[PDB]
Amino acid sequence: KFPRVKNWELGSITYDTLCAQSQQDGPCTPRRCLGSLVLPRPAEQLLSQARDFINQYYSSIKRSGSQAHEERLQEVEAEVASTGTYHLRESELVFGAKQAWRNAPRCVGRIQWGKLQVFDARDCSSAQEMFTYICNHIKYATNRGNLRSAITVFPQRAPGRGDFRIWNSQLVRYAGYRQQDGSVRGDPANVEITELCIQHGWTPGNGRFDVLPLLLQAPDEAPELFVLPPELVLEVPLEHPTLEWFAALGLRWYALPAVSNMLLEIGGLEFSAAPFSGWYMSTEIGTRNLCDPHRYNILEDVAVCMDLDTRTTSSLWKDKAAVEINLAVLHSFQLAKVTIVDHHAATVSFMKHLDNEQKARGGCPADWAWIVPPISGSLTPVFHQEMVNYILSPAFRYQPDPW
Amino acid sequence: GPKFPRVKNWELGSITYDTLCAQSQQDGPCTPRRCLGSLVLPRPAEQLLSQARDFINQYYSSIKRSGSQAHEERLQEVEAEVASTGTYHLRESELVFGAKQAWRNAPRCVGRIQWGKLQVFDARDCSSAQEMFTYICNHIKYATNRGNLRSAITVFPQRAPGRGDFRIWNSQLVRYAGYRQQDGSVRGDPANVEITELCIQHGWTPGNGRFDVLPLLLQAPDEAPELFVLPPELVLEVPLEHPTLEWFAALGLRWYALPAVSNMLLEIGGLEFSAAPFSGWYMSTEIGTRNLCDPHRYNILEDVAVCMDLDTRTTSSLWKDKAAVEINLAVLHSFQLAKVTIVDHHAATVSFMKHLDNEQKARGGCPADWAWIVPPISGSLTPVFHQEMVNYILSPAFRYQPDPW
Ligand code: HEM
Ligand code: HEM
Ligand SMILES: Cc1cc(N)nc(C[C@@H]2CNC[C@@H]2OCCN[C@H](C)Cc2cccc(F)c2)c1
Ligand SMILES: Cc1cc(N)nc(C[C@@H]2CNC[C@@H]2OCCN[C@H](C)Cc2cccc(F)c2)c1
Ligand SMILES: C[C@H](O)[C@H](O)[C@H]1CNc2nc(N)[nH]c(=O)c2N1
Ligand SMILES: C[C@H](O)[C@H](O)[C@H]1CNc2nc(N)[nH]c(=O)c2N1
Ligand SMILES: [Zn+2]
Repeated sequence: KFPRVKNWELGSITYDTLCAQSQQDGPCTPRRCLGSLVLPRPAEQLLSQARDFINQYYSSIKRSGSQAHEERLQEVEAEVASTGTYHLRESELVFGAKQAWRNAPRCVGRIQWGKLQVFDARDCSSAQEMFTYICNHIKYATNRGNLRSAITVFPQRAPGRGDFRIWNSQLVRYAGYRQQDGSVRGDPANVEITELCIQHGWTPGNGRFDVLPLLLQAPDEAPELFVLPPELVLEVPLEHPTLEWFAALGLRWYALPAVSNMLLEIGGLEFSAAPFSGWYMSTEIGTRNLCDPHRYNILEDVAVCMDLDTRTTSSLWKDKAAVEINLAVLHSFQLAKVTIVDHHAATVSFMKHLDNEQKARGGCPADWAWIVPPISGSLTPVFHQEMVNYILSPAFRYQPDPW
Repeated sequence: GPKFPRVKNWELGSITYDTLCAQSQQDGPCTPRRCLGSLVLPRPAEQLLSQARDFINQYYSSIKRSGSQAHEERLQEVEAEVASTGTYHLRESELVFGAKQAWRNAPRCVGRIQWGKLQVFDARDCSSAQEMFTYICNHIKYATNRGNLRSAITVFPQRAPGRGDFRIWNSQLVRYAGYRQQDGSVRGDPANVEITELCIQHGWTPGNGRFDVLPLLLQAPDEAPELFVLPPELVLEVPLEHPTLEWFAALGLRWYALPAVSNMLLEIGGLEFSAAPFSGWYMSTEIGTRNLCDPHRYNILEDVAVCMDLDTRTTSSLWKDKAAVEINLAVLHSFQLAKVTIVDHHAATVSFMKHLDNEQKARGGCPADWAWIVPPISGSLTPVFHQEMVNYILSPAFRYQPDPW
């Protein structure tokens, strides 16, 4: 019933009781574990998720069972019974957004969960207005390099009509331009979205780091194109503390990691556009973005610069260059005074979060394959920590590309 | 698509469906309410016979004789044996088959491209702790092959009803001692403090070093375990040095050549072999990263980074990452110099992807534990990191078993 959860470095043991409040099945069965898969394959129902949520909200502010709780539960019942849906009060939405972040099993950054600026954009009626809200968020979150976690919440889904959606997967991404020779200039992850921008009338650059425009979509309307003003997009040239030639690679990255394609579910309501941002953990940039073979794939170039023996795997030229590249990212961000966190500091803060959550809630849903960093896994303490993974609501969900 | 798990490689974009998981006859620890995939330990005639039948069917499938006279007669022979003794016995070739099948089925092993090349030593005649010793010594000699390592397994007698187990108390055939100091600290391998204490209790005169080879504690049925020292000429070791960092040799680090697991149960057709030590060769990260850098093992990261003169006072200098890479290279280099078979984590993972394709063709899937397959440094630098994996239990299997004390 209650899983035993052991840390193998320290020999300590906890029991997860939080998992009993999961209401939403994941992909594993007793016959086989699918825990490493990236994606998953009435009024009574909305009402009960709404009650549960309101219960969570009044509990959080310590007024469980009180007057304001009783009447707010009746407001929800009255609204759903009449309209098939209801609406959140702002402070509720703020609570839900933080709770969704808290509950996110793939997030190593959850120590910060209680510190989230929530912009309410549910009074948005157009893509123009979405653009304005998005520019505000970017300006806020960036704060001249002193990054600040934020979320902007656009209008919820409604049974009648199409969704508010942001087509881009992050507010800030680099174009990927397919070439005659089947090569890719820029970021291979963004070939499709680059091609869509072109198709909706963007004139493209030809660089390797062309900040993409936003395609924003109000209900049942074609998406519209909006060019981010280059002054709002904070970027960081990559140089390396000791390697002089590294800067001549002309590599760079943008400061603001801002997911724009995930759905935010609260009390059974669904927010199809709810972009959120915090700050990067360096391995995301240094290892995945620059070194993955299906991204910028720079490992070989770098190793050759460092004059390593590229001919054989056993010289560990890949591991050596991977580290220098991560070092360059950290150094460059620290130099440009932009918030960044290395994977040692992040995973250490995660362990503490585990401990806080154990005391507060009786556990913490966590996805081991995503929490453990993509280089130096076992050098981090999360590696030696068993984790229980399950779905709590409020939640972020992955959603289908709108096209 | 199909009603079976869809499996995606995110680097290449390729998709497969695992149909093999349908063959799984034992539940793991996951439910739809929660994934317990990252836990290291998760926890009569009728039951036996049906597991036996299934194994015999496996055996006849693999020789292409499903449905044949010999197949049905063997089945009939297995039921008659269980009808009259409550147990049964494998033919020699059935043991060879099931041993290899258990290795093939091991979700946590990245070395499985080799599954077909296993030397199976049949030791089911073994009848004393002294004879266990001889068998183990022969396995170690054969497997080590002066550095040209060869995969092998030695199978001692199976569990019997009311009769005690053959057991090897050591978790591996070669491990280093860990001595508890009056400092509180440990000299040697902290992983082995308990088994060390047990050896001294059963009469071992202990050493004083960081790399003292442990004696074997071997247990024949219903006897207390007996103590056996491996003659040093038998235990091949590799002194550690770095290709370019000249002072590394001066650290006096070393490791042994033969990774030989000895505490695992081998289950075949409901039969349980409590003592069937098996051995292969190392993947370099097991030594360079886990045994040498785990905080709860030798923990040498800081010492090495001090030698390398890194800034150990801040996390963002990536001093841990840099030292770990040099240690790992030291391991590879020293094994290659000494001409002892080793494989780096890149070659290993490349070859496992090749094994995945092979098994897809052969059996329609491959049970694999992503958290264990991905190496403990440089994860996403290896192709397995980008490969979804389905984990499930097939039989024949190796199981972990509770320490016999
Ligand atoms: C404050 C600094 C933060 C750090 C260092 C951080 C760190 C990370 C990392 C490393 C991942 C996995 C990244 C990947 O490989 O794709 C992740 C995932 C995630 N984080 Fe955070 N996070 C932060 C803030 C936030 C905030 C503000 C939110 C939302 C309010 C959030 C919600 C999520 C969610 C929903 C995922 C899963 C995304 C997916 O499945 O693609 N995190 N985080
Ligand atoms: C041929 C060279 C081999 C290589 C490179 C190799 C590699 C590995 C590695 C790296 C692990 C994970 C070890 C750990 O982190 O503790 C492992 C686990 C395992 N391997 Fe192999 N292997 C080889 C041969 C064998 C053989 C001959 C067998 C048995 C017939 C075997 C069966 C297993 C089993 C049962 C596990 C799981 C152990 C556990 O749960 O503690 N492998 N293998
Ligand atoms: C198909 C698919 C499914 C899924 N669940 N996630 C993804 C996103 C895939 C998963 N790894 C890479 C890609 O996204 C990049 C998202 N990473 C952001 C930057 C994380 C982050 C970091 C710091 C602060 C934040 F707010 C968010 C894709
Ligand atoms: C409690 C527990 C459970 C479990 N399943 N394994 C262990 C053993 C823990 C799990 N990782 C570290 C420790 O084992 C060392 C096993 N490693 C050997 C050397 C693997 C190996 C490699 C090459 C060839 C082989 F034949 C075997 C402990
Ligand atoms: C196949 C595998 O599940 C996939 O590559 C995952 C592994 N772990 C990860 N962990 C993080 N943080 N981000 C990722 O994208 C991934 N990718
Ligand atoms: C908690 C976690 O499951 C545990 O530390 C695992 C992770 N992956 C591993 N992978 C291998 N190959 N060996 C191990 O011992 C471990 N330890
Ligand atoms: Zn699972």
